[PDB]
Amino acid sequence: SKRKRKRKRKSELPQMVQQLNSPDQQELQSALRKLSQIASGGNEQIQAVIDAGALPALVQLLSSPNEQILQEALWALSNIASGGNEQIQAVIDAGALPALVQLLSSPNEQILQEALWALSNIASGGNEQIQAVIDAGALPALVQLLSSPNEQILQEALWALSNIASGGNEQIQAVIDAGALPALVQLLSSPNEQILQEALWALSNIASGGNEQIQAVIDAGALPALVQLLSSPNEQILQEALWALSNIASGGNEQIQAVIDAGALPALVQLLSSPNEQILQEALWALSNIASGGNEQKQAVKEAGALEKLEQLQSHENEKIQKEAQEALEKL
Ligand SMILES: [Ca+2]
Ligand SMILES: [Ca+2]
Ligand SMILES: [Ca+2]
Ligand SMILES: [Ca+2]
Ligand SMILES: [Mg+2]
Repeated sequence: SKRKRKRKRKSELPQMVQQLNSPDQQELQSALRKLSQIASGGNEQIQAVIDAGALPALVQLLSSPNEQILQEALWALSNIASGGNEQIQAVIDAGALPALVQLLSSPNEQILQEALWALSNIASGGNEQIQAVIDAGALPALVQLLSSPNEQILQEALWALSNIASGGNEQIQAVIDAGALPALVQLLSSPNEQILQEALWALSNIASGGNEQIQAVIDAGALPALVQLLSSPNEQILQEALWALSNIASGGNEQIQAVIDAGALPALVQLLSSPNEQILQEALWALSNIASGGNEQKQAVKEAGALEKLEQLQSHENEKIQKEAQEALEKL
């Protein structure tokens, strides 16, 4: 009866590849601009760039001392990695990952941003593609960028970590093992709404894993902060706070109890009186997961005043809320 949620975020062509070897800098940079423009479009267009064999040339252009070339080579591969799971694999096979991981140590803010956006597109594929990013050694660098004073780099590192944490339990464990949780818990107190929202996204995906992955979040100290975000006037921060707690509540009775002990129930029951259907639906989802525990957890929910409001919510105009309230009462 427990629900878990994850969220991910994303012509003479064979001669154009040879044009990258041209001594004329206007010629090699024009071809590189065209190649990147084709890959920005649909999946079929990206596949044509693969067939022309641009990937080994683009991967070699990742060591170019020319910043204008490197910038466009990164933007082209980023567009190539925005495609399908198989197209992303082609970028990995080309040897992009060791070069991109080394590009994370670049003191060039433009290049660093361009590389993070490429790694985030590779991490938005399948679990085979995410594990490739992990095995490349991207995680120690991404966790280090969580302490960066550059708000843009910090946001783009969070983008990559949320995508890595959107994979399997082995992938989420890797993010935990890399030491991401203390840094993410620190970002929950941040006055920057953009940074807080990205850290809420990453933690919610870590919380979507197994009981052990959920416990890591609890031991990290995320709950007091998370319960306080349930009092936020910001609808975006609130939806993400409810998203993280629902995934923590989808764990075991020991995890569900930690949620109760953190003072979530008075806040969750209050959110049931919201005229905002999205907030009410997520508050319901979070309660439905708590009600999926033992008698000790069910008693806490009953004593919080949930029964009264859940009974009243069976008459709601929204059929999705009518259903959610009937499910939660049955559990109780
Ligand atoms: Ca240079
Ligand atoms: Ca700054
Ligand atoms: Ca602010
Ligand atoms: Ca309404
Ligand atoms: Mg530059």
